[PDB]
Amino acid sequence: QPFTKGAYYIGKMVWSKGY
Repeated sequence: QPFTKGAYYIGKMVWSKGY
């Protein structure tokens, strides 16, 4: 159940110039 693996990618999606 690799659910933590998603916390690595999204971790940057929050600061990927989204605001």
